[PDB]
Amino acid sequence: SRQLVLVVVFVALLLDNMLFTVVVPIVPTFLYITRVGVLFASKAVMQLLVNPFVGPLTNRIGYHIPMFAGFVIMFLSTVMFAFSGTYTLLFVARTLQGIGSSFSSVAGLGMLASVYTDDHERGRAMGTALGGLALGLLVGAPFGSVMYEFVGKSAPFLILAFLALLDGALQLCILQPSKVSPESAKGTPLFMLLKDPYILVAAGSICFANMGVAILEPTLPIWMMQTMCSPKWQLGLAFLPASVSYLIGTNLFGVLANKMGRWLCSLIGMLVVGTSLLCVPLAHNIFGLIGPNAGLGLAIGMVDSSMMPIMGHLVDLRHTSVYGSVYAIADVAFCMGFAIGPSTGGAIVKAIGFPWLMVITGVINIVYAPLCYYLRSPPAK
Amino acid sequence: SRQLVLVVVFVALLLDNMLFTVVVPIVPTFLYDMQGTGFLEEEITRVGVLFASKAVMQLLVNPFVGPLTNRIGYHIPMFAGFVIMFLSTVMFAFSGTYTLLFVARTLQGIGSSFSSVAGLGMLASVYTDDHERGRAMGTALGGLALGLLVGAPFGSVMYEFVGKSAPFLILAFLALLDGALQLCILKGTPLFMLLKDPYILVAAGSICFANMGVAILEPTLPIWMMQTMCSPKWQLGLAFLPASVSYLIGTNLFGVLANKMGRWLCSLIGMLVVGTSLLCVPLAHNIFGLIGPNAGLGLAIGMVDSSMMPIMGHLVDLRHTSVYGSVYAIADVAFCMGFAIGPSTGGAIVKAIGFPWLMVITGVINIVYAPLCYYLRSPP
Ligand SMILES: COC(=O)[C@H]1[C@H]2C[C@@H]3c4[nH]c5cc(OC)ccc5c4CCN3C[C@H]2C[C@@H](OC(=O)c2cc(OC)c(OC)c(OC)c2)[C@@H]1OC
Repeated sequence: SRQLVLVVVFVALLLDNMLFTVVVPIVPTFLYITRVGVLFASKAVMQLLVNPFVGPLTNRIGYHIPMFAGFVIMFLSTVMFAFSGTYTLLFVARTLQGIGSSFSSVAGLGMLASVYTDDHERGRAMGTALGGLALGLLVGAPFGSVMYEFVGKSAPFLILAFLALLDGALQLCILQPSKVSPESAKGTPLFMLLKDPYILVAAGSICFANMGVAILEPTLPIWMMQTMCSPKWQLGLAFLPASVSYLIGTNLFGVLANKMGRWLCSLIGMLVVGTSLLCVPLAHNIFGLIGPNAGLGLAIGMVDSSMMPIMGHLVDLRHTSVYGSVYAIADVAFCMGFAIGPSTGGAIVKAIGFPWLMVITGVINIVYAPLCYYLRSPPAK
Repeated sequence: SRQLVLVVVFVALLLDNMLFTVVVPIVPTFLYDMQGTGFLEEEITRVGVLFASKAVMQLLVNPFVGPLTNRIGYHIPMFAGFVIMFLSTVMFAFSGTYTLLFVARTLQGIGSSFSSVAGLGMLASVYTDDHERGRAMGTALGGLALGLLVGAPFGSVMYEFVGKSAPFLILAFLALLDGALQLCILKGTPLFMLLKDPYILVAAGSICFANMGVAILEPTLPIWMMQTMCSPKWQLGLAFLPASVSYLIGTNLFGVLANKMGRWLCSLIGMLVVGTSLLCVPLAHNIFGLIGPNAGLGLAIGMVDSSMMPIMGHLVDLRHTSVYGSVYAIADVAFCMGFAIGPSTGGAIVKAIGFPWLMVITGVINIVYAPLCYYLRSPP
């Protein structure tokens, strides 16, 4: 094992989100705005479409085979990135990274849900898994930055590949993905899960918080150059507090959510993220963003740790104990924000403006915040 | 004398707040006295309409009090306040019928309006140094908070130990002491013009919606309390004690601290905390579960009251010509609106749907209105 498959998911999410973030400081320097924006969103769009095809499959194949597929797909994704020097290869490698990320994330979260049956222990495990994901997001970009600065471009991809082989050796050691074991219980269909307001409310809260982070992610530096006229070295330093607060919140609230009540934690988290998004566009220097960005990260960790086990609790309370479809919906809500963010952020900012855009983000978060009371006590079947 | 006028206005404001706070755990207890049976569902709407009468009459009487104060000075209008306060105090003690309580509430409202206007006018006229007026108004307004702290447990502690009429007799006797002291005694931008711009209307709406939580929690919390957890009759006054104590700590601390972090952020946080506290209030299964949500509601209401009053002052000073009671006059419209609309709609809501749905609606209203305080910052 119960605790044995926790490091396999921790390591698997650590490297996958490492490849997601390490690509940032190395790609646009090689090619030298809207043309590169579609490249960053290739992972989100393709992985969004492949998400509905991974959920229903898990009822018969199992979780081990998707995890091994995520390992191998990350292997090709890092090896192609290490050697690619053209857009036509970079887009294909990024799409492979996206599909591998979707496979590995869905399989890992499903395996974590299936391994732990107690509610509090499952919440703690999901908190530590999201902590590993936040740690990977924190360590990705500076790692590639220093590698491309002193050592070279292909070196970080090779190092991530070596770590990937080590992770795959771990998977072969513990999981043993050699046989197809179908789950005895037949999972509920994915379309029927969209007719349950509990799952829709939880997925909407997760998607709205992740959209609130993924909109501020790509368009913040453009506003920084347009208004503050700041040096380039602290562009990642501005978003560093968001990652650090994300890691701290997801590591600390995994035990606190059970005691404080999940619905109250989700409500307070979305209120905090709405207030932080409101307060972000009023800063006039880099020092004013450490507060609101840290609050945004803490609120996102609040919502994630509160509503990741709430999907499993709802599925156990109402439907059968097959966790693939609900967490597939959760991953879709996770990744549609990253699909919407970098492609359309510049267009929306040029159309309406950045402070207005954060106004709608905070307003929608605050207005949908009272809807989290519905999850206080979903009646059983 | 300077001390005499200050003590007169302080005891008058305290008496008004005490009479407001002392009827909360007495009216439902009497109406039950005529656990047990849940027959109060048929009378909840009448209980709310009795509470709304004072606010309705006060809202009707605020525009009128100005001309009489201008024509015939200030001391004569204040004398009517004490006598009507005496009549309301005696009538509340000797009341036995539902009809008489409405008359007592209406007289209490008219006396409160007359006493407030006359006392603040006399305090403004007596002190003319332009600097001690702030301290005098501060102590006069803090008398209301002290009376609010002392009044709520008083009514629910003297009813079951001494008698129903005893707190009303003591309040009337306290009012009578000022009569001997009161016996030995001796312009622009009207309110309807000030409410036109949206910066002041949003402020008044924010204050009214923040106080509407306690306004709706007054008439229906005791009935729900006896219906659902069967506590003895002397916990009802103590249950609202956290709602006052947390209000005092909130108003002091955030009057100290709000200007550093921003007035609009404090208002938004207070509105959100009001919404979450009202949402978490009806989930308690015992009296000990209410010290948390009530304390949070009091703290958030203190946040809103301490943060939005300076915003109203700056807004009224920036564009229009203000007087000493300009912020008081606009603020009094918000509290009167809230107290008039709260219980009357709340009783109908608890009759039509369940009691927790009323708190759900008020919390949702507070949460959706909390974004609208963003407009107040950097006014033109
Ligand atoms: C009845 O007592 C009041 O009516 C006062 C309070 C209203 C409300 C309240 N009622 C309760 C009754 C309870 O019994 C069960 C228990 C708890 C509460 C609470 C807790 C929360 N609480 C807050 C109190 C607010 C007070 O009003 C001001 O503080 C004020 C200050 C000013 O100076 C800045 C003004 O001028 C600008 C001004 O303009 C008119 C008003 C208000 O009137 C004086």
